[PDB]
Amino acid sequence: QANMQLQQQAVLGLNWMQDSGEYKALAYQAYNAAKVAFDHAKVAKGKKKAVVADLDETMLDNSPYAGWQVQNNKPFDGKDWTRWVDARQSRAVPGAVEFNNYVNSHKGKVFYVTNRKDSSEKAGTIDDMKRLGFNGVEESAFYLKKDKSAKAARFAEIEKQGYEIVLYVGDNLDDFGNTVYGKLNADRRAFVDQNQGKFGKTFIMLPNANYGGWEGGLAEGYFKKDTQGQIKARLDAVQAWDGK
Amino acid sequence: QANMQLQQQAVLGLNWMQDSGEYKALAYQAYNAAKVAFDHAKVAKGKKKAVVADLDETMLDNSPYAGWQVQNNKPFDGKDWTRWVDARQSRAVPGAVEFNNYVNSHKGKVFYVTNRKDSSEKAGTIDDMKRLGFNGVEESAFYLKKDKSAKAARFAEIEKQGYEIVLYVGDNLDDFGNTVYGKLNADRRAFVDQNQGKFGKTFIMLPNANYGGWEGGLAEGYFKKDTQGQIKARLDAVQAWDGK
Ligand SMILES: [Mg+2]
Ligand SMILES: [Mg+2]
Repeated sequence: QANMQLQQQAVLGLNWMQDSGEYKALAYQAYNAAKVAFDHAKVAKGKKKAVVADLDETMLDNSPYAGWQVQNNKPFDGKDWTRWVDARQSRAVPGAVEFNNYVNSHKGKVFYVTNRKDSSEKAGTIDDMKRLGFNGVEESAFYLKKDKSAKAARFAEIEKQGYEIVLYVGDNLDDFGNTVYGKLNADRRAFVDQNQGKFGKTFIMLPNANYGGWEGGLAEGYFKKDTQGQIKARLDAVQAWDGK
Repeated sequence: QANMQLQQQAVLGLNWMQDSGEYKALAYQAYNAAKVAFDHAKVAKGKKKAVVADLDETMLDNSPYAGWQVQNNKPFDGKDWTRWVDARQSRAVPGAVEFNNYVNSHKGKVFYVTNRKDSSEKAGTIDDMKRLGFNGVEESAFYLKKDKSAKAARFAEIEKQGYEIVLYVGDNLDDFGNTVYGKLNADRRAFVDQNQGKFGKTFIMLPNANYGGWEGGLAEGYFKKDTQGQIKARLDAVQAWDGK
């Protein structure tokens, strides 16, 4: 079964994210850099400091859902995801709560720009964030997904309210704008090169070895491929020594 | 074959490290934070600024060796590794060369504290670093492995020469000292919590989802286990949602 082969390929990275001190250190590193950036951030007169944050694998830890997929040879499925969200068992990414709370209590506002669904996933999301200790989780802080997954229009909506976004936090390049949304990894790496100086300053990265736009970035129409095609795409993407 | 099962479990993380812009951004983020830390670093009178750096998966990219293991269902093997090192095809971790060169040209010195072997792996290592554009790769910059893999004694040797180490760079917690060398992941995460404020300041982290002390940290005597035991240890480490 290709589905088992697909989820087994995620095991080592899942162990790293769930179990390693190294992952935790990377999360602390990101949020420590984020505080410094925020502290230094200069905003135009008349504007207020905004911080834009992704949720999944940035502030909220959904790794147990991935663990359930590994244990049950399951592809990603929307109804399964909703059930996870409603299960209200999300954990916090290390450092995220303290950073969020720091911003909101020091002349800033964190906005949660997230592709959790506004219709069916808002309630579980807000419940979890409250439980985990995130302050300022009132309804208006969230820009949840309606139809589109691209985020720039939501960022623009925030700027319309007289905020200047000083920082973007995420685990996916698409958490920083639309430049490479739906693009292959060559283009995505190019964007990173073009913006090298922004990382750990304006664009704050969290690690995610399990899923993301980089996964779709492995091949044209990757997400339209069947499990075998995705497996083939992954294997074809491997850069290998000739052993000589 | 358990060996195939062992290497297939690394595929998704390998795709992420080799192909994603996200990995590249994390590397730039680390080295950008490192420059800031270095710039701000205050050293006691009479001392010179030292930066201590790991090589493998910190400054040097050995991912093609991992790709060769995946393609050939191979465990890690020392002679295979030496052959890789001598192949002189190492790549540079994004941002590492520029950071190294910045330090060495701004009143500092990068020392390479590495478990590449002083006897058999020095030549390939220095050749690659020269080719990749690292400055200051004279013999005395390297503290390569003799017998012991623990690094603190080498850090101490650097401090004996009248350097103060302002920064440590690595992908493994053991790149920061001996506190959790050979320890399980619970202890390793505890160290990270105890030192939360140092990450992205004094301790600079690079991502490695493929291997490390976190892998040994999955179970008591993990590295003494046969391939199946390591597979079992990995699977047992999975934290999973109950699906309800
Ligand atoms: Mg995310
Ligand atoms: Mg290393």
